[PDB]
Amino acid sequence: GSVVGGLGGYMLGSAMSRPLIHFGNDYEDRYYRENMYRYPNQVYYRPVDRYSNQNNFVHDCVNITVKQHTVTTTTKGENFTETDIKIMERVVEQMCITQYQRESQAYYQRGAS
Repeated sequence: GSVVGGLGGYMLGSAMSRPLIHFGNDYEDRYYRENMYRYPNQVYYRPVDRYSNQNNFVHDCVNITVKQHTVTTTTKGENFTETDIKIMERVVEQMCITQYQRESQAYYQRGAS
């Protein structure tokens, strides 16, 4: 069960097995394998309907998603180091973009130009 009278503001994404995005290091690639089961495999968004634009939309979906975990690490004194956050900083954005690439259809049809 879940009981979060704030995060019901956002919806849960498409979902993905182990999202491992190739940062192109060895260390940033391994550090994931360790805490894999502790990282979020998803991100938080809405279906392009109260939340619109791309540039600042991604900056805000990225922020509000990751914030809702990094504020949660600063609850106890964040075991998630800077380099643990910076992994997720990218992953959150990619999975925001990857969700948003589904909702191309709805945007294209509901506007044009």
